[PDB]
Amino acid sequence: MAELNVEIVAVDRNIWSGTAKFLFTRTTVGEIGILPRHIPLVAQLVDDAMVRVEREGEKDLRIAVDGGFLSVTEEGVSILAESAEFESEIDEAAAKQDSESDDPRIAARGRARLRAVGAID
Repeated sequence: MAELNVEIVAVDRNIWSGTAKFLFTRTTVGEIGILPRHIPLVAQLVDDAMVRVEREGEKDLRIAVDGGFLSVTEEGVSILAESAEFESEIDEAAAKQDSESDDPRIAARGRARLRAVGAID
């Protein structure tokens, strides 16, 4: 039971920065879950959006990053994404445009976005 400060930086500006319980992202190593009180580490994303929760089995910050740098630190995790997006940009509208797969990043992120939106199953 502990809160870990997290921050997500975009290409033109910042997305969100505060405190969260844990998050589930994907890097070169694959799916990774950052839990409270954990050693720091760096890893590059795979353009598969970003899923972070500010609480255990409750909060669910819907984020969609594309090819960024993940830096987990106790001082306040940092995620420099090239094209991040808030949960507000997770509506079926965006899920459709991206679903079309009109790009390499949009395609991979498209499937990742749909899943987070509750597409699968």
